[PDB]
Amino acid sequence: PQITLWQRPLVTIKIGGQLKEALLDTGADDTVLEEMSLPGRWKPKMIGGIGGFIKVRQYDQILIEICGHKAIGTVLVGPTPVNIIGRNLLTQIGCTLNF
Amino acid sequence: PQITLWQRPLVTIKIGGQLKEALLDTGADDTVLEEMSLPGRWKPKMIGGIGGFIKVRQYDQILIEICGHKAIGTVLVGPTPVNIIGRNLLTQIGCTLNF
Ligand SMILES: Nc1ccc(S(=O)(=O)N(Cc2ccccc2)[C@H]2CNC[C@@H]2N(Cc2ccccc2)S(=O)(=O)c2ccc(N)cc2)cc1
Ligand SMILES: [Cl-]
Ligand SMILES: [Cl-]
Ligand SMILES: [Cl-]
Repeated sequence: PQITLWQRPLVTIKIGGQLKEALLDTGADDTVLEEMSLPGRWKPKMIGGIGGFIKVRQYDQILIEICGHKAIGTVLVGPTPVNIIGRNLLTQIGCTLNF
Repeated sequence: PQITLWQRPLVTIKIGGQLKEALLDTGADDTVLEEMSLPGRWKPKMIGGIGGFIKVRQYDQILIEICGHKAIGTVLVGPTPVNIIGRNLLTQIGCTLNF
């Protein structure tokens, strides 16, 4: 698709068999989802937002579909304001900025 | 331009006679820059994300140049750890997400 930015670029994702809404965020280096259950072991990770750094859970090599496009990569889980697809998976689906 | 997301989409902007580096951020509703002076009236606002919220000053109808493209819009100024170009200005330069 070509997605304009007059509104938030919210899209449907699928992870763990579940559909969710997430924001395509080119400012986010890393994908971060709201609290949920994922398989395997996790590792600690700090991410920095506008108000400082917080600790989230890092799960690697997670299958996730984004607007119908398949990805497998790192998914962080924590108290994000909204589900966010960050540059690590936007690159995988071949997303670019254009003007 | 077509901008890759392998790295942070950092561009040069010109605002208030100043050259600055800023992130093209599709997750940001608003443009938010580190502390600087801008002309005209302003009013306070709070913006937030992971880490919490910060207080900023809101200036309207500010002229900014982004990668050579001129635009007009609201700029927020405050203690952000990164200069952010948000959707309110990305729309004006014709910026889209594409995959
Ligand atoms: N990996 C990663 C890093 C940071 C974050 S975040 O700070 O939560 N976050 C997501 C978000 C917050 C609020 C609403 C919608 C999206 C950031 C990332 N893009 C937009 C948002 N921001 C830009 C940013 C902040 C820190 C580092 C790099 C960029 S922001 O400053 O919080 C912001 C929030 C609200 C408005 N109006 C304008 C700007 C999330 C994941
Ligand atoms: Cl990854
Ligand atoms: Cl505006
Ligand atoms: Cl348009």
